[PDB]
Amino acid sequence: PLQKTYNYNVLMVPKPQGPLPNTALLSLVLMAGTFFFAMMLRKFKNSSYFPGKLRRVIGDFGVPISILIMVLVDFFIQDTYTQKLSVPDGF
Amino acid sequence: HKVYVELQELVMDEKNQELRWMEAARWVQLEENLGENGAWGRPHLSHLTFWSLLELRRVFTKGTVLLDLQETSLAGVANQLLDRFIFEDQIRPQDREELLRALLLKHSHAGELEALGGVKPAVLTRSGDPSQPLLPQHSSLETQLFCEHSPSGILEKIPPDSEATLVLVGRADFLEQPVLGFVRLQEAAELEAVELPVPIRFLFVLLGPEAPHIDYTQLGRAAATLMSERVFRIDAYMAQSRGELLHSLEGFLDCSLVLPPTDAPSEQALLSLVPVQRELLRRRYQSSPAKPDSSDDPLQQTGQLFGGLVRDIRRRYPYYLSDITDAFSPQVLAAVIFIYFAALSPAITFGGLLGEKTRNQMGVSELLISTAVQGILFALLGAQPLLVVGFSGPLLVFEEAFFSFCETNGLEYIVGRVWIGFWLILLVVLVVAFEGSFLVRFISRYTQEIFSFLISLIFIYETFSKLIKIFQDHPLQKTYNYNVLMVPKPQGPLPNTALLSLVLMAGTFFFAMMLRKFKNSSYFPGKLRRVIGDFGVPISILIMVLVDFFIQDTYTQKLSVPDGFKVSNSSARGWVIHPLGLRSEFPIWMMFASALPALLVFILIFLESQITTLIVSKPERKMVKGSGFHLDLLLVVGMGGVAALFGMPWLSATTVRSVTHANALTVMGKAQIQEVKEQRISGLLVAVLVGLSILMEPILSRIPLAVLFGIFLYMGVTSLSGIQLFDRILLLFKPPKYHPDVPYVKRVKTWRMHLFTGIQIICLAVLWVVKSTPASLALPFVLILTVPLRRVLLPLIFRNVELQCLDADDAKAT
Amino acid sequence: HIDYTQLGRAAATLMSERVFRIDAYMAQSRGELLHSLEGFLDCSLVLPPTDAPSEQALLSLVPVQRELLRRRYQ
Repeated sequence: PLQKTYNYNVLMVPKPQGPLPNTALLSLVLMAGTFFFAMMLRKFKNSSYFPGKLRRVIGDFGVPISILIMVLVDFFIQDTYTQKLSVPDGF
Repeated sequence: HKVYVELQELVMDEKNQELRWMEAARWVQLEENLGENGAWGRPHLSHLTFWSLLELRRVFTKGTVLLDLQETSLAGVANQLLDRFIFEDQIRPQDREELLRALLLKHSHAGELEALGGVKPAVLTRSGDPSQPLLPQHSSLETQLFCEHSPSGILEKIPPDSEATLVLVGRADFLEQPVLGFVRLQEAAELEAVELPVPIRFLFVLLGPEAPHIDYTQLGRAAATLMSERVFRIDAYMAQSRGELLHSLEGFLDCSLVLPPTDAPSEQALLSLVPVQRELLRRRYQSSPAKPDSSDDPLQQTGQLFGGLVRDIRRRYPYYLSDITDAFSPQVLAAVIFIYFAALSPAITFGGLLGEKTRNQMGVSELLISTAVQGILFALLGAQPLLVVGFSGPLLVFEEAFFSFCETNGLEYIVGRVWIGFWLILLVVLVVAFEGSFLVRFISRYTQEIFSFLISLIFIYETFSKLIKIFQDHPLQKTYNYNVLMVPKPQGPLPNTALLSLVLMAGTFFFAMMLRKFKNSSYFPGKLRRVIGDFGVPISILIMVLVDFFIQDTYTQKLSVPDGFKVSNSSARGWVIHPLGLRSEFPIWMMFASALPALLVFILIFLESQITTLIVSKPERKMVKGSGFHLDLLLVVGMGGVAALFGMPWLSATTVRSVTHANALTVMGKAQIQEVKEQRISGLLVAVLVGLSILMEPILSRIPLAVLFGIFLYMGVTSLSGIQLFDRILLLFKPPKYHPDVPYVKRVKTWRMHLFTGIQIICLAVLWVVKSTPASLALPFVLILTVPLRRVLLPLIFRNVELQCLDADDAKAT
Repeated sequence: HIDYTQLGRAAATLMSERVFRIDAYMAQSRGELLHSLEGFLDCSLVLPPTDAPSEQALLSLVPVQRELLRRRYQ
């Protein structure tokens, strides 16, 4: 939640215990940014702005480009915590 | 001179199955028709169709004509006209027993119909019972467009001395061919089918069975518009036989003008059909003894002293009552609510910056008072009441430079501004005396587009810079300190401020974009849809203010205004400044040399205001009432000087605020710019609100600062529409296959337009670099140096037709 | 009641239309042409001699013509 003060000797090894400062809003920011980029590339696919070959090539790769952009954006931010993907160790 | 024409058909009522006569339209110089509601549509010009006139000619070639018959009642008319149709063998004698009762039926108006319930078309049969038509029917064109108080205006338009005509149209299955009767009475007669007290002279009867390419309503419309013309009516008043009517009918058809259906209709190519209709009018009135009824520059050098001021006053001030009255729409209220915040926020920002920059010699309250007074006076006495006065950036830069100079040389500051204001007053009086504003003529579209594009770009850049500053003040860290006192200003970073601000900005922009597009959709009833779409910005602001109000523990920067109408620094300043000296007396040489900065301030203010008035009042934005240049310049500069007398700052016309105001007060058609509401109430109310803003602490203290960033971005994006350099820059990327159909695409090759755009972009870049250079005050000069570039250098590279097609002075005509 | 130049102009305005020339390409007898001419003339508007201001009179026609041109293409 959005509070006035948090505890900062929280161990987040198994899972984040207690609230955290910037997770809730950064997550929303990332979702809205990814959605906006996907929609904008989807609309650019149908536009008439670039040469047809490169235009269609760029428009067909909209979702992976937006995913890569947002992954890099999250990679540049260091101190804020955001939930990540995790898979089992072995078969 | 002016006559009344009535048309009634024989139809059936929804109440009970029957037949009776109901009127369908009326003609006094115009057509008025009614729908199913019983309400009469707004009068309009009558438009003919091919089959109506053609079949009218065909039936008129074989029509019985009875001239000056002496009757006053309807039954004797019926008897004599049916004897006439028997006489010339137009109908069989075994039909008369039907047709008599066809005629002797009731004739009711619209007021009876609501109790009746409404009517629908029906056909006479041989029996005497209504019946449905066999051939299919289509919805009428005039009722769909026009129908989907009045009688007082009908009796007002009609002169008291007039006579009327009536036409009775109907379908009857027991006939062979359509028949026509045309009777002119001996004397005027009152008839019980017409409730109006006017008498009747002429009478038509148009009957027939059903046939293809014949619509009896359209035929009646043709007959009525035939009767309404002045010359044919005069001929019928003097007609003595049938061939006279035939020749007059041929003269009527000869001076008719028919236009066919096309592929893509337009208005601009259609305006070239004015003179040929006039010549047909003249050739039509060539045959008539009667005669038909219907047969300046804002900037200009005049040979008189002060000519421009008087010209603009005489041109504008006659519209004052309309300017007062046109403010009663709610769109004006929405525009007021928008521009209030749009003008209040930069006022506060510049006030705080100037107070912290000049050691609080001038602050927020003085700027607020100046904005209020200089808005009120300009809205009350102005020639163009759509301008928005306020503080700018270059004025702040000049204040910075002058304060640095006065700190270095060792003189006072608020005292020298008084002499600067005096010199400004003298200079503007001298300039207005010699009408030296005609030089605005030389500023072409080039500089206007460059200036507007640069201004909007700087606006967006500064907005994003503000956001990045907010992000810089409260970074994203792993731990914060929480025994922090936030009473004077937030010390240290905060957890959720930086991201909540961004969320609010994006939310305001996104909601604004959701409502602006819904305004143009087709999703709700038109009235409520337009009402909701016109209030988009205040609705989004209210929603987000409530959303922020629900969140309790997170901190967000809010709006804050001074406590009362007090001076910024009460230690060294007063409400009035003594010109001779505040603390130490002022030197003489500075008194005489203060003219040098006054010239630069005058150049800045003049350039900005005149370019703003040029951009705002272009012919393309459907601006009806005239706009004045000399009066606005005189008012602005003189009032700026008088405000500089009191130590308060001078103001100038703003580009983005004025363009946003003008765009907000525009009613658009389903797109085409239908019209633009020009009035003086909006600016006056905005100024009064900015003045009283200091008394609205509890409401304003709850509006977060991050919401207005979304509105600023929305404003910056919307103000970017009309720029043509922006369109030509967008065309730099599209392949030449998708280029639009404007003249500058077809007339010139592509790689020449690209060269033009590149030159203009280089000019933009040079202006930007000079703006970043510490020699920023030399920005206006460089700008006017783009004017010679257009006059000399470009004709050395391009050709004349390319230059006329690209740099076009009018948008519609190129 | 015959002027050959205006009759030729009317023929040219016939030939410049889309749907009429499409029917002329699809024509195989005189009946189809007569039917297409009937359909073309069914969607015209005639202007009587009026003393109104000419620009306002000409600008009042626009939505009527738009509705007629929507009806013709059906």
